[PDB]
Amino acid sequence: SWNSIYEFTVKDINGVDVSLEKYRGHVCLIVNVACKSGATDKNYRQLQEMHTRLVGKGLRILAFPCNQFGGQEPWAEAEIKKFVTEKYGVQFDMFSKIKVNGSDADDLYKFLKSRQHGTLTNNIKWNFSKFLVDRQGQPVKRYSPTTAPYDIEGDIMELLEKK
Repeated sequence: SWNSIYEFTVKDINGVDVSLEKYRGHVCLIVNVACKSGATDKNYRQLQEMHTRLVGKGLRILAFPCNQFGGQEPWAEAEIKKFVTEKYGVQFDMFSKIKVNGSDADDLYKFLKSRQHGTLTNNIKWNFSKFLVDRQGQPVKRYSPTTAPYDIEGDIMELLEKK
């Protein structure tokens, strides 16, 4: 019964309910994030740089805080928002904290994982895994946590050239 990301609603980091219909016709990069990890700086800085350069062409980065990996996203939303804006100047879209694995995972992630399977198992492996979603809301690629955002630029460019 699930067919595209536009059918799902999630709370943004300010506690407001957002239908992902907002993103219709744009290329989305969906990332589970954490503030207290050794990988935090590199992921956030590359994502913010790519956002600045590519938002005009249609890139929409969605960042979902998740505390399931080493307890590395413990803070409340206000504190997460303050941290990422002060440290990285994040201008892309931040969401409220969710689970990405288990039976209480957000429906969005249950959908993403169904459409783009993992290796050995479908669980998100660590902080900062990435899913790429095309201009029709279809998940088309999944990347490991250690895939740098810049390594996804070519795939993003390919989809940004599609109608």
